[PDB]
Amino acid sequence: GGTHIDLLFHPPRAHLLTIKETIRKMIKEARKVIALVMDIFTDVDIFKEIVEASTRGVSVYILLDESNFNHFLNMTEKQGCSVQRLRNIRVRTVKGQDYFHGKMEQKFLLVDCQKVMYGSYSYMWSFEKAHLSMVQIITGQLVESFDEEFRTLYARSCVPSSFA
Amino acid sequence: GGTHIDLLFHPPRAHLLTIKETIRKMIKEARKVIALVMDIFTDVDIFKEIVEASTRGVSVYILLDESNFNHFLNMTEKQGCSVQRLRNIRVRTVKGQDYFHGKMEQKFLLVDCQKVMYGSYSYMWSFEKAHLSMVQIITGQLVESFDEEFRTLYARSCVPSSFA
Ligand SMILES: Fc1ccc(Cn2cnc3ccccc32)cc1
Ligand SMILES: Fc1ccc(Cn2cnc3ccccc32)cc1
Ligand SMILES: Fc1ccc(Cn2cnc3ccccc32)cc1
Ligand SMILES: Fc1ccc(Cn2cnc3ccccc32)cc1
Repeated sequence: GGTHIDLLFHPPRAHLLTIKETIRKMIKEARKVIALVMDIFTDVDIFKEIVEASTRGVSVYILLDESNFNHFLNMTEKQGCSVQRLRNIRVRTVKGQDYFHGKMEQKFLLVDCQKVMYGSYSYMWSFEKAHLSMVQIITGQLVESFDEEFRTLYARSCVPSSFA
Repeated sequence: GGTHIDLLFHPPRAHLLTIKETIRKMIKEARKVIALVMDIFTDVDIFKEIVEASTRGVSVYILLDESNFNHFLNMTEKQGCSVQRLRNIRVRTVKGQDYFHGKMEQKFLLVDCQKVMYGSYSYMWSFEKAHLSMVQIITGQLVESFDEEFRTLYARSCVPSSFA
């Protein structure tokens, strides 16, 4: 029981799918649980995929950096898709130490305790159109460490102010 | 010939050294080559460690995101340590597509083609004092993929404007 890792790139290099298509595919194929940790989440296509997973019965847990959470909120309002009236999705924020706002600079997508996407790709249009990035697709034993990290971050997260 | 990965955290969790102490240690123990890919590099302690490696005879290659390269330049000026009169260090910039500046959102430290630190820790004071982050220490076969990525990024890099 070891670990397997493949690298994907943006723009793509020697693989067939873009990182975004891979994210959308990983979400489409979720059966049970999506755990997501993200610094900025404004990408509407990835959001729609997540909402769709939630309607299928997949439990979705999202931890967002506090300082950027408004951008996600704005986007869900645009999409006419309040995350509070979506039963299967739960969202909390994570912050670092203030001095200047400290941030959660972590991101990864952890699906069905089976597969992780970890890297520098944030869920924003600029990462499709403008930025160079890279991710790892991880399976095997190291996925349990991402599971543990997700739980550790959740334990230090807060209910976003917005939410009543 | 497989791959080994350990995780480090900031703030630290179940390991003795901080990520920064680990970065400084990895640089101290470099024998031959440092290859560094960084989005923002303003941390003076890590810089001093790199300069010191260079004086020992270690070849140092640094690829920085173009849009933030001025912050690195500013810092080297403050430190009275021009990277152009340092024989063993070479620095080029990498950019993404413009629309709004596209960025190289990649970072990793690759020492002696043996060990990689990959994760969300940027070489700035805020990552010591303020932000939550995580890295992987990688050895074994996957290190060759970081070597290849470093070379691919170098091939798409430019001489920084500043430099004559
Ligand atoms: F492992 C866990 C799985 C679910 C919860 C409960 N929960 C509620 N909202 C959440 C947001 C992000 C993450 C978790 C969340 C706790 C731990
Ligand atoms: F799959 C794609 C392949 C190429 C592009 C457009 N493009 C070309 N070079 C790029 C560098 C960074 C970011 C985007 C880039 C978008 C999607
Ligand atoms: F693998 C390579 C190792 C060194 C060079 C030559 N070079 C000169 N400046 C550099 C900056 C960053 C990286 C490389 C650099 C090319 C390829
Ligand atoms: F090794 C260290 C251990 C703790 C601190 C100070 N601190 C405490 N909690 C933090 C969260 C995010 C960032 C810094 C933090 C600095 C260095």
